[PDB]
Amino acid sequence: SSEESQAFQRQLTALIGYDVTDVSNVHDDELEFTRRGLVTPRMAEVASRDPKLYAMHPWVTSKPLPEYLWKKIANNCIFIVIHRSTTSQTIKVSPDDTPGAILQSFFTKMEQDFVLRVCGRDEYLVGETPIKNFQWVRHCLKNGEEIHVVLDTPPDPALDEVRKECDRKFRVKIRGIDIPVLPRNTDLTVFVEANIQHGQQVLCQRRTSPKPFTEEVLWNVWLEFSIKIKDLPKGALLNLQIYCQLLYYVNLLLIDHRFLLRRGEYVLHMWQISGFNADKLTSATNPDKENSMSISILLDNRAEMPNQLRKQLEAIIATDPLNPLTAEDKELLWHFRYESLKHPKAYPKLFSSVKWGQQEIVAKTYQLLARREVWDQSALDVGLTMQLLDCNFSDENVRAIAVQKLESLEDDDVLHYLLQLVQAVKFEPYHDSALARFLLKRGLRNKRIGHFLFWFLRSEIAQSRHYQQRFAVILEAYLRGCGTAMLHDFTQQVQVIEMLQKVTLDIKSLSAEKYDVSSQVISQLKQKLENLQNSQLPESFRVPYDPGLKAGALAIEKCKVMASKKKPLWLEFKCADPTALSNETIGIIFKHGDDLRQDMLILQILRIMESIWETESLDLCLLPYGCISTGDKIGMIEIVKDATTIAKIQQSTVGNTGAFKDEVLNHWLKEKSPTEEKFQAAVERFVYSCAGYCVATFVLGIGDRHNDNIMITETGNLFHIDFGHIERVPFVLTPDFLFVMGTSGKKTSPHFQKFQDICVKAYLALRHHTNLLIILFSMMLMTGMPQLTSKEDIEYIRDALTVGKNEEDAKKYFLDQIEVCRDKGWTVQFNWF
Ligand SMILES: CNC(=O)c1nc(-c2cccc(-c3nnn[nH]3)c2)cnc1N
Repeated sequence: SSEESQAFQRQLTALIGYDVTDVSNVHDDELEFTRRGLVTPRMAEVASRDPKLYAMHPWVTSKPLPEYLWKKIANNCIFIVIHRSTTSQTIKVSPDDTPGAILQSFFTKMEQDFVLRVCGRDEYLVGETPIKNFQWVRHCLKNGEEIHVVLDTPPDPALDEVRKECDRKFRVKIRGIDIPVLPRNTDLTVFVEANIQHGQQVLCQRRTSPKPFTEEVLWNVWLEFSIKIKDLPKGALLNLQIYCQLLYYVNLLLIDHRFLLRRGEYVLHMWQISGFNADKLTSATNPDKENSMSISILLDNRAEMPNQLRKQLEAIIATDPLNPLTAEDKELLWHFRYESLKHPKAYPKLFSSVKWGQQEIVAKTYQLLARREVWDQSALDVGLTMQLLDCNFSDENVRAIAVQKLESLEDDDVLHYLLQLVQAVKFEPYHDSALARFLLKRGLRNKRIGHFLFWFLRSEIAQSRHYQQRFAVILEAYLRGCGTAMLHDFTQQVQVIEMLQKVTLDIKSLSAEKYDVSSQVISQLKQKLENLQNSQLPESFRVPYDPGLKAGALAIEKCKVMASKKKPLWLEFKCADPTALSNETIGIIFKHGDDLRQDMLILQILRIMESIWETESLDLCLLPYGCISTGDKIGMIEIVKDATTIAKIQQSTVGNTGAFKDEVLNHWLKEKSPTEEKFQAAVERFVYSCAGYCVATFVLGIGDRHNDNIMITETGNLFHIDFGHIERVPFVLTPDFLFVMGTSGKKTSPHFQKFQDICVKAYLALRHHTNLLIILFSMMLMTGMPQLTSKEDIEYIRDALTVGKNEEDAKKYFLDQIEVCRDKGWTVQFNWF
């Protein structure tokens, strides 16, 4: 070691938010073994790094340019405006040409150590891509926007340097359980339940004879199982549970990370049930030694197929991910496993038909995984791959085929999936695994990815007792090879966030529940930000949720506390980049109160929902705004510019407890539209946004909202917010919205007609991915909700998506939805109270 080097670890810790050297909540070698394990991949990928494409992270894509999108292009002309200091000549260009082959078209049209960089951002039109395939360039087009770039020097790759570095049956003894205080209530009776467990598949289960719930209860029994030792699958968890009805659980992997059987004495600190979930799968023990329940244990150990079978097989294989398989089905899949292989889509259900508690069958299962000819040939399907990484699959090899498929994902597509792929690490049985390695591999390769990987890992580490150790290791593995420039920037980001959190907390506890912001609130708020500015606060930090943007000093005067029971901050920021061709402000909302892990999740999905709607050339104009969780009920949210709550729009002349009126939105639109053609822009925008957010919310099942949770931009763009949070209605299309569309009371019109077309297009577009959505949604609930049900709750989205039905019974369903809402109008709005 050095000292030094520990000073490194000292900063590494400050970024992680957790001690990876600390060993006080362990009982085996694995975390440190994974630290060491992750060095070879770190260092390979670091070694392969194209150093000049890495400093400049071109955010590009191989997806075609959407049609919509094409019909914003001249005659294969695209206008691009190069700047230099107090200068700027335009240069027309073709969509299908390179930033390598454009600078020279500048140099001509009146030394190659220059690069087209986006104005305002750290973002770069560099590398051998057609400029139409850069994401800013796609951004600018869609958002009727002008493409502005400053010619200057490539940043120094040197800045981005990395520093150098038995046929007996299984049996467990149950000694007893200890707990410092009961006083839950008076008393009851309790028994330990020992389950051996693979993919939330319970293999064998025993339990103790019941006994009286005291502070300490000894047993002191042996619980022998059916299963033999040679048959325990790798990944088998021993799941120890206490009933009275379930209140504590803990898990001990049986086979450890050296393929060695767990043996000997354990005293295991358990978790507590408080009010089918990812937390129950954990290898972690509760780090709180003083309060927790504790358990003590000792371990001392050719052909050709019939016609209608192929139909029953194909029938099963076609079914949804949430279809439960019968015994009958499973045996059918297994018997004809070699047929099953021909269809990649059968895989999930085929490996779900394996009996993993049989070493011989597991054997056969592996044999046919060596027959990956068709799988390795299949075009990548994420939805399918995704389901092999959920809680139903505990076998490394199975999971490993899933991760092989993920390498075809170019970065672009990683981003779309990252949050959930990170959330999939909670379903890994061991700390080191192909999924972790991959997340690291693919984070270290692209700065964009490395950034969001850092804020997704830090978010869980910050607030998940159940996983902070694992992620911490994975995060350190990242930080150790990411580049010292990334590191410096990260350190600031985290600093700014720690201050700004302090300020949003102090002001929470300085504010009761009286819907007023007092002078001495907006004094202490004002003062603190000043008394901070000024102190303390970096000259410049990079914006989580949007790392193109850096932000300088606070626009104190524009900062305010947002009239609400959580008193979130409404901070606004100067932009550190002189070349920013505006003086529009950077608007962060810090907030304590809600679980932002739920927002993130829903936003990810929405982004996926667009990309889907891209494949079919639909732009539904969603606004999935920035949002990063940074701790227990605490994080930030991007401020959509030029935006107002509907509820605020419905207060104008319209008073207070009095509401609402059918028009008022439309006037507000015009009270904001310059011309009359642009106003038509907005009403189209509105028809699209409105359809967008109804189809999505209906599906994710969160449509029924109070209208101060729903906003619009001055240019017509409607969008939900605060998914917080969640006589019922399937989504929010109220009378106001039907005005603007023009149909009062209830007849029809060309914009309500258009609105109907789009919605059906979008919804049915969504149904061309049923499997992907159900898998994301189910994963969503398991890794990010509290009170949840492996049936009814997840079984919602199937119905909502009208699983089973055809394109007509479908369109029927949804247009009824539209109508159910219409009856009906303000009923649920006024029902606020
Ligand atoms: C009045 N709200 C806004 O102007 C606004 N709100 C949001 C937003 C997004 C998500 C949640 C919230 C929120 N509402 N109450 N607390 N937090 C607010 C984003 N951009 C905005 N421009």
